[PDB]
Amino acid sequence: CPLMVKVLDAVRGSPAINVAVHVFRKAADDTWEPFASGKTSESGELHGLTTEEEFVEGIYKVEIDTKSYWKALGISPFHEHAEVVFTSNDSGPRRYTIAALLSPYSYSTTAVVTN
Amino acid sequence: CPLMVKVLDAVRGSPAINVAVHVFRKAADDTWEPFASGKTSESGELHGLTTEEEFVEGIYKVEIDTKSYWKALGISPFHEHAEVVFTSNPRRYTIAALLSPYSYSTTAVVT
Amino acid sequence: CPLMVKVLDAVRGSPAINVAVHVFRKAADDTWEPFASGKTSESGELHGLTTEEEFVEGIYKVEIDTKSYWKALGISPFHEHAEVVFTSNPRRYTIAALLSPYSYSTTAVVT
Amino acid sequence: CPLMVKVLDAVRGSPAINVAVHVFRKAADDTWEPFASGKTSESGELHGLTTEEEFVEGIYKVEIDTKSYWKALGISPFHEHAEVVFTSNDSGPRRYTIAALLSPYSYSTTAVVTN
Repeated sequence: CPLMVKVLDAVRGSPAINVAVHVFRKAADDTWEPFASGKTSESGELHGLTTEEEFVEGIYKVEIDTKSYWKALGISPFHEHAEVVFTSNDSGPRRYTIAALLSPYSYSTTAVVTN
Repeated sequence: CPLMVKVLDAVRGSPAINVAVHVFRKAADDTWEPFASGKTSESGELHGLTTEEEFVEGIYKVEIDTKSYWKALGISPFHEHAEVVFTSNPRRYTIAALLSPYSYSTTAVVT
Repeated sequence: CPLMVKVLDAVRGSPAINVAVHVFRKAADDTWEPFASGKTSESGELHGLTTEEEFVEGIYKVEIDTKSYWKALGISPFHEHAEVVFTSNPRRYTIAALLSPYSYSTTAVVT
Repeated sequence: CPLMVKVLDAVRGSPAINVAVHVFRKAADDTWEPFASGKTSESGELHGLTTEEEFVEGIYKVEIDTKSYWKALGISPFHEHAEVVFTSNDSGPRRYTIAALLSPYSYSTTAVVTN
């Protein structure tokens, strides 16, 4: 698991469950092409997005469908989605956790890169 | 205005208005002496807490009454308050806070 | 001033000065049309991006060039940029962002 | 494990390792009395702070010694520590995770309350 995504709900203080997540990789023509996707589990985590063989160096976009999460709960959101864009780098053994903390009109995201 | 507070509401996408803020200073007997207090304005800002003369060196605690804010809004909060503790020795301090019911962030802007 | 951006630096405790910001609007062909751009001032604020006439309904993307900011500071950043995507239909939007090398937050203040 | 604390470093994108954490509970005279403490592990997590029998309803303060963390790394910090203050409530099965995301001049904290 070189790339895991964790999503939290700052209104209810809970994992954000069943949130769609799309990962894209930048192509040579600088377009976004689909790379992996899934939905967060009961724990707010999305594992198994990709493999080490597939997850080569490049520019990646993680798109979290926050609007659909909030609208299902009957809470009015501002953003279309949360977007996390980064270049991956093979510098020793590394696993990327992309955490997102969601509020209706705000989000924060952090990358935890561990050996 | 050596110490200013600005508070935003991450649920409503608005300034957090009429938020109570209390500032304490650590006294010689290691107790928290009341130093200043006020409420955020319609812009979410709290000016005029103190003066350059009054704002001496020391350890300060800024307590932002987030619980009463969420309760007035009709929302269940987790935290009792947001606390910001720092040492002063940097002329102007702005303590910014962003509030959600189960999360907050605070940043110091020192100019 | 219907769309404003404010950026803070969580490492230095300062406004994030001279940060490039680009605004795009989703076009009829589902491409991102350049809409407006500018740089944050010494206060970390970016005013004058657009006008009420120009800022029509639509889907907007605000891209804040965080990578170049950290690189100019001499710090290794994780993100390419901070992206904020929203639909407009609410008169004044302030997009606030708080930057760290491996984390950022963004909040919308709609007044 | 009814109370776990997780601390992350937003400058290096890593767990914040070996950070001292002190937990206090509010006494009847409204003083803070020591309740539990520890240091974060290699993963930035602190487990085993307390037991369900000990962790009764009340007002708790979690004090994270952020200043000592930053000073050891040679990065100048603003805060003395990060303080997280909350009332615990027994409403069904519950575990509290107190997460803190640290930067030299900023921190965020979130509570994740799971069944």
